[PDB]
Amino acid sequence: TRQMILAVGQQGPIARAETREQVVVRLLDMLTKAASRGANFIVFPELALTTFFPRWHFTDEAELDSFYETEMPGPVVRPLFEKAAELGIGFNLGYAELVVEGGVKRRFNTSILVDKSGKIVGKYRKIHLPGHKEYEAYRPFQHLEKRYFEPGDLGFPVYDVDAAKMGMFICNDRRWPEAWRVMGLRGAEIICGGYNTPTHNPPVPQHDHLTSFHHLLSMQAGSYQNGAWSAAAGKVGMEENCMLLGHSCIVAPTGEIVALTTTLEDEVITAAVDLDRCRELREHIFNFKQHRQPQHYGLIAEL
Amino acid sequence: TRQMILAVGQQGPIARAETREQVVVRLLDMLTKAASRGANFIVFPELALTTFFPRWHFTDEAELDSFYETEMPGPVVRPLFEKAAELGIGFNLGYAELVVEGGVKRRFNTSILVDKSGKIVGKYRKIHLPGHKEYEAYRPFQHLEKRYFEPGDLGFPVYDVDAAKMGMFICNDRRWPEAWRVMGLRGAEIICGGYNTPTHNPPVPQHDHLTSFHHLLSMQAGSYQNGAWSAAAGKVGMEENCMLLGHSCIVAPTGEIVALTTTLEDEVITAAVDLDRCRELREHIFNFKQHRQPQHYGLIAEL
Amino acid sequence: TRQMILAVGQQGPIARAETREQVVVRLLDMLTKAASRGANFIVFPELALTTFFPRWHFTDEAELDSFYETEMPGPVVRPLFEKAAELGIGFNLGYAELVVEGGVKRRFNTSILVDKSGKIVGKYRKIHLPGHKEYEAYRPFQHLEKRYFEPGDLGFPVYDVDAAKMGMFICNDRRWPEAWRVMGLRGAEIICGGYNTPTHNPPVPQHDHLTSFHHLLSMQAGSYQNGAWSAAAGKVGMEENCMLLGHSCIVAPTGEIVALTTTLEDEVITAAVDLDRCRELREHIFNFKQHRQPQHYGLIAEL
Amino acid sequence: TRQMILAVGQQGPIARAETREQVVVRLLDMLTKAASRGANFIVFPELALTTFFPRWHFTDEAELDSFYETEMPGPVVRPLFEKAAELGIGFNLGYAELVVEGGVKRRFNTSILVDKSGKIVGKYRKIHLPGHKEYEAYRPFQHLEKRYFEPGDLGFPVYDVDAAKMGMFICNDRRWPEAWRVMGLRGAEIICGGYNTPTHNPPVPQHDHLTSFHHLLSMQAGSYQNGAWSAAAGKVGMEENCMLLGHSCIVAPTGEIVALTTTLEDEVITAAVDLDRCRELREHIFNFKQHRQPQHYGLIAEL
Repeated sequence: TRQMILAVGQQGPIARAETREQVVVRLLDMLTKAASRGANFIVFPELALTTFFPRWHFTDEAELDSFYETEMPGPVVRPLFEKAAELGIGFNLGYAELVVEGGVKRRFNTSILVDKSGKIVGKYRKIHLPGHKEYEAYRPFQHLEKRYFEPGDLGFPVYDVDAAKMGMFICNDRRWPEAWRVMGLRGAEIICGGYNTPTHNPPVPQHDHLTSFHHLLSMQAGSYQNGAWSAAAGKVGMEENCMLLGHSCIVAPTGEIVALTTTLEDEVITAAVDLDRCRELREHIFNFKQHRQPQHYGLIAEL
Repeated sequence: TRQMILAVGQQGPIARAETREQVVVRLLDMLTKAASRGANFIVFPELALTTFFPRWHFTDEAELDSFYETEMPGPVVRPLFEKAAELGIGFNLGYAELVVEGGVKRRFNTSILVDKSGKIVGKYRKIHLPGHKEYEAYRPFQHLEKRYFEPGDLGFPVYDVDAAKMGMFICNDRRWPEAWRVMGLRGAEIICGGYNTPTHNPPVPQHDHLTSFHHLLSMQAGSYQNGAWSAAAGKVGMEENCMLLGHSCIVAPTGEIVALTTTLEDEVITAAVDLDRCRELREHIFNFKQHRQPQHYGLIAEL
Repeated sequence: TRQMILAVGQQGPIARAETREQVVVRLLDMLTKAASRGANFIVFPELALTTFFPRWHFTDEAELDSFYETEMPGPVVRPLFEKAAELGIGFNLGYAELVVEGGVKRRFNTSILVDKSGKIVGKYRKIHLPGHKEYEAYRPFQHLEKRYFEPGDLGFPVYDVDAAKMGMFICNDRRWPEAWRVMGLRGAEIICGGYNTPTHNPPVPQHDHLTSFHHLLSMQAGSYQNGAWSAAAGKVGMEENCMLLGHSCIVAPTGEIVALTTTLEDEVITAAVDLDRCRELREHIFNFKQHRQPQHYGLIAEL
Repeated sequence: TRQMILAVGQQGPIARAETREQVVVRLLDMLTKAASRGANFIVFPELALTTFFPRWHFTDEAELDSFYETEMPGPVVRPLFEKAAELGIGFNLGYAELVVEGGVKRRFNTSILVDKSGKIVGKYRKIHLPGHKEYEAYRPFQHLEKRYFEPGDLGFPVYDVDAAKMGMFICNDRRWPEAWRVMGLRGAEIICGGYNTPTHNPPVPQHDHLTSFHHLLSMQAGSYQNGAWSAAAGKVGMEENCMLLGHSCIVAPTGEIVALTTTLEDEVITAAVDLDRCRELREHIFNFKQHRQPQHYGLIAEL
């Protein structure tokens, strides 16, 4: 039938002291609510198991490490996978990943796709890390993602998830046309991910009142120009004195926003998705094989 | 001072029998009014010297050729260049180009940049030709650009126009992130062009009510993602029984629409442009050198 | 809890020859689908049991009368009421009403609210009839609502429907701030209705490309300024050679569009509704008792 | 000719210590630039001669009074009127009005219309005063307009200004459909005013990211529903540690935003205005005489 119901599980703030066990209870509730509304897949936020720690400068490595996952799923997150399999609803979960390879402690801002059987069918690691690497005094709050993570090493893959071709993006990635295009060329039908986007931008505060605008503009344009359904799940609200943007959403291949959250708390939204709708764009106005002229795009791939 | 006033000269319909002399009178009127409002550059539509002939299926080559320019400017168009130099206002003019090489005819959908001294300082040829190739009987009007024009052979260049770096796009090109990105990488501060966009699309009529949405979405996203000012000049209204989309516009590097037309007739709109505004994006959130990861965008350039 | 899930049942075209029995099958399918997605109420379109007959000029009264309901529900529509009661989902149904009172054949463009028990709990009759009364040759298609209906005689009432205060509007009514305000003053928490809105306006065709814009603008502003959730269910698509606007939607008290259709066929959309959310507006920025100054609004009620 | 060019003079922050002389220099600069761009009228912000003092809790009456005008224009403001007459450009100026009647002080948040001859041709006093009445300790900044001003006593008048019918609104007034409707009924062709709108609202912070949305939604709906051109001039930027919303704008009678500011500093925007454009709405879809049903709007005027 190539039909399904897609859901987004927006998260309200996660406190510094809030435990992973408490967070999983919240994730379970939304996954259950989504299933009750007929959803077959639910998108969760970026770094959805803890508070957004990149806002602080750490001096103790042990303390920094505590915010990362060394297993997936571990005993605490396991319940989410079991419930997903029980109710037949897959999900996209974001978390901080720590893996030791060749004597190096590698840190990634990661997301995984789990199918309706509870099996991990794909992983992606954030390639476009926003922010800075060194502590910057002029900022009211830090954004040290470049210091706490290294660029992803998996490229922008597209995976088969319960008969749907899905690609992942994480937060800032959604603002880069290149990320969307690579997955579009790989045939993605659904492009989804999560985000933590403060409504205040220290470097350019004159853009603060445009935060929602820029976020939604990026989702709509990406979907439209690649003929893909998309979804963005945000962790929102006042988290540790920093306001995070709401407006989690689901978008059609036409760029039309078909579902939008209106609260800054845990909230589930859903939308009926017809995977064949992608054809209205990809077989016509954006029929790549018939219209693209790659011989003129070389500069985009130059190092 | 990095400051200027940009204008867009929207054109109402141009009849099949309307002469180039009559069209020049209309173009001169708008160029003069823009200058009176302080503009230093005015953007005109795609194929701005004739009716949109690609809507018909031609069977006579002599008839087809009549809609093309064999020289630029010819005696009839020259007055526009002279007035531009007199008032100190450059312009972007679209037209059908016919070139004869060793007895072989080359056809392009073209646009040129003329500076405030009336000198041609740049050319661009439409790379993404929309529509179909063969005659399709069911359609109320055809769209045969692929038959009447060859894909441009100049790539997506960026030129110096009176101390402003300007890149050109033509109609359908504005829907392709690749076009915008190439010029963004080349340092464009202003990306502009014209269009003829019917509000009805025979193959996908279910998108007719989204014509304005898709047009504006493309302009906003392109500007924002590349931190560039942009402008789109349309030829609009009921032309030869085909309704063409209005909403000509000027957009800031933030994606904000700063000027918009509301009529479907010849109309001039203007906006103050600060070339240093591009930095709010290009030195921060979209600081290419610091954030882009071209090693992972290779597929975009693969033939 | 004051929580519920609201649904909209958009209808694709209804043919001149399509029977009420066939239409009810379609309505039943959507009501069933909505219930499966957890909805407790579903909004159907204006004149949802037949093709939009006001587009034609009738000379035979018997033929005109055939498009009206003399009972509600009659044997053919009864199944919809039974299913609603079975599944616990109320609905808003629009239809043409014919009633003889005091020797006069009264014709109304009507809508009724049916609760989750299948009981009719309220009626409304369209007060703002758009279009004209006499045949007008210059129009490609007629809009004789003023000829086939008389203004409603029930005012703009607000009813208690399963613990929710609901007010009704029909089509054109949504464009009048007075309609929304009267229901807002009566405490409406949900304001809903249906519509048949052609994408072509004979009197002012220069507004054709703004059809979606004007429709959505009206819904968003109405909701925001009255702190009410709202929903608009359209009968859409190409019906008898006349294209009808899509974009059926559900809107939050903040004016945010939380659900939107993307096809021009029978389509169900849903959204979680928190009746207390109305307080964010009605107890603050739009706290009527604290901010309204009726002594200066007299002209609005002058005859 | 029913034609003119309308301008908006957005103001960047005005410091607590910034003198009226310094502010007039800034106002003169914008009025002169607007004239150079062909404008015949320029709209200035609400309380455009001082910092937004209602953000503080005053304990000294002499201090409060210092922010009010006891005459209009006084020697310091006179130069603005003289230049307006010289260049032929009228304006809408907002200021705090202090009147002494029989030894009793009357306080109003006021705006006046000055024609191109420099003559005061109309006055309006803010009717919908937003905010709270008592000091609220938890708030980072107060909003005590209800304490420092009396509700206007002039109603919502419409005046003749150089052959244009103009109505005035002030800040919060733009959110009330009643204000717009009264002036629409009085035949306003242009409805304009200024505003000071913080991007943060202490009691309902969950609406902070919607500040621009609510502002623009109000302007678009008001214009469309009344078939009137409109303009909103804001005093914006970080003023005394409080961020004020930018996005000053000019809107067509169709609800289309034709001009928008993008900076948070003194900025001039302009737009061509055709007074007969109002007819596209007022003689058709919103032809009051033909469509309105005031006999059913009574509740709106009930005290």
